[PDB]
Amino acid sequence: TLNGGITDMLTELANFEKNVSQAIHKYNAYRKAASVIAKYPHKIKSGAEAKKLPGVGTKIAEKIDEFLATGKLRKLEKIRQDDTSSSINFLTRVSGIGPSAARKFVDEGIKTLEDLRKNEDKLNHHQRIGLKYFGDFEKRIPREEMLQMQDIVLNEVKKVDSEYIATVCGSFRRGAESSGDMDVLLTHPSFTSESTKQPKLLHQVVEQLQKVHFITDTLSKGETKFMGVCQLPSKNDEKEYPHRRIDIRLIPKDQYYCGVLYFTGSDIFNKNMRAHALEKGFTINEYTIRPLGVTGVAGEPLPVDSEKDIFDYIQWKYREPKDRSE
DNA sequence: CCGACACCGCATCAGC
DNA sequence: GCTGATGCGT
DNA sequence: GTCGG
Ligand SMILES: O=c1ccn([C@H]2C[C@H](O)[C@@H](COP(=O)(O)NP(=O)(O)OP(=O)(O)O)O2)c(=O)[nH]1
Ligand SMILES: [Cl-]
Ligand SMILES: [Cl-]
Ligand SMILES: [Cl-]
Ligand SMILES: [Cl-]
Ligand SMILES: [Cl-]
Ligand SMILES: [Mg+2]
Ligand SMILES: [Mg+2]
Ligand code: NA
Ligand code: NA
Repeated sequence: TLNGGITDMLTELANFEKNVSQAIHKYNAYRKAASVIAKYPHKIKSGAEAKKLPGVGTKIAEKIDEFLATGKLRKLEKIRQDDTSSSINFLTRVSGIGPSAARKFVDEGIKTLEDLRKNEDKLNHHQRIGLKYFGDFEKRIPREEMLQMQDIVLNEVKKVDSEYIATVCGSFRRGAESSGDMDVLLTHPSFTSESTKQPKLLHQVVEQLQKVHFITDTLSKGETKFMGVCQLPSKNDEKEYPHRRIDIRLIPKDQYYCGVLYFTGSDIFNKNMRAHALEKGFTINEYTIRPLGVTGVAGEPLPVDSEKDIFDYIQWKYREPKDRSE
């Protein structure tokens, strides 16, 4: 965090472009800049210096000079004042409420936590759960707590079918000391890119987890992706643990390595990796790595038996999960 | 310039 | 109902 | 907002 101040500014700017300006690309642009600067091993002294890095152009260089001289950014000063912007930015913090709905709600006079609570009838299922755990969801998960959660999940999944394989990915697999949520990659020999010899594969596990009261709510649920809420149990007289977001993803067992690579992240790392893949003539998703034909159409999935094989194809030296935190 | 920017599952909608 | 666009978080 | 051709 040598440049904590700058990356914060950039991040704040990215949020404004996404939530207020609904400018997907300016948002991603700022995120890339905050990222590349976060890994820069020197306390940046000027915009010039920063512009040397990819993703940091002329505009951001100007802003960094302003930030270093004054210790702040006028553009953000104003944005903070603007009520509409402050409102939209706040509402988007509720899971399920994105830039559009945020702007719409403000248009209705619904712009505070108070306003949302007395207007639940105006929220879809996801938004209502997001408002319900507004506090909890903004809290971080200590890794120790992640270890307890991992234990419960792997053991409850084992009890359903000894052939299930559950791996905790995301920041946890990257070794983070705290996580925003718990992500679980699941596989069962019955479900492959070839056939789904068994139904309810994900259901059964969600069910078992709800039975032991681990999972408490469901934001969304399909045959392969489950987005929900969970909570570790507490001891006698002990205050209850905060509710945590949980994501489970069922992937074909034969496509495990593309899945684990994807679910391990980070998001920006995957973005930079999928970009390089494209510049190399390939395309990568959570299922496979395919080559790209002249026309641009993806071809047949190339053989993969390790995460490293994927890195090889794109001519990238292997990077351990801990080193993919961009 | 200026086109491209990673990729996709589930919820919800309009239009038929 | 089916299908495709769009929101949202992934 | 930034980049490569
Ligand atoms: O835009 C996205 C979001 C997530 N992902 C992948 C990578 C990420 O590590 C993984 C898990 O998603 P989370 O949103 O849980 N991210 P992560 O676990 O890295 O961070 P956090 O600790 O905030 O949950 O999904 C993407 O590829 N693109
Ligand atoms: Cl944009
Ligand atoms: Cl500022
Ligand atoms: Cl694979
Ligand atoms: Cl695929
Ligand atoms: Cl996902
Ligand atoms: Mg996560
Ligand atoms: Mg997650
Ligand atoms: Na640059
Ligand atoms: Na939100």
